[PDB]
Amino acid sequence: LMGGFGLKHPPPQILIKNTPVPADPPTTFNQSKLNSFITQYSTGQVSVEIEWELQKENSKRWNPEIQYTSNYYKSTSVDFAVNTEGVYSEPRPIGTRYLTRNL
Amino acid sequence: LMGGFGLKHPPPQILIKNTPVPADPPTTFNQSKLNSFITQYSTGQVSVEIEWELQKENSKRWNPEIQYTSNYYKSTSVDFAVNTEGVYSEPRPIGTRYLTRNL
Ligand code: NA
Ligand code: NA
Repeated sequence: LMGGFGLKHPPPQILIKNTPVPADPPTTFNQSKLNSFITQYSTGQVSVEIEWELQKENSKRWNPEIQYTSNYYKSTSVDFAVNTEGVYSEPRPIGTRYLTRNL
Repeated sequence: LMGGFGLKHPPPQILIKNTPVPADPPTTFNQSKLNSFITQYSTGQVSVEIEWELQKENSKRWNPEIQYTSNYYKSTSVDFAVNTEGVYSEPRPIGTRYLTRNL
């Protein structure tokens, strides 16, 4: 309902975790689980490549269609670009239904 | 200068003409060229097929481009369609420069 493709076997969940690294333990044995760990975090890159199949348009509509377009006249900033502060932003929601089709 | 492609050997001129058909001539010989012809005209269909090579766009521009689009809101008629009188019309001139390219 929120939109999209419903899949019985969707892309799998990808779980990740930093392995706990004990800080020095006591010198004489104790049953209790360790609760003192070295403070750490991780970082790295991640890549996702997806192949999409397109269904080309085959319309005999004579007149031009509606199309998503960038604004023409001057503006303080560029839509879908960064700030003077380096902040990226999406000015508006962009749908998918521009071309038309008969029923 | 009016725009377009300059060709040393452009598509050839295609000339057409209805052959003159004499109306009855005099019964005794006369030097003069005939000047009395049967009234006629011709009609038929004509076809032109042209193959065009396209140079696809290869831009890394992140933000959307400007695009020619049909108007969104209601209107008395449809742009680039016929009249209630069956008259076709081109509401505006449509150029060719929407996508962008670096220098
Ligand atoms: Na835009
Ligand atoms: Na239009």
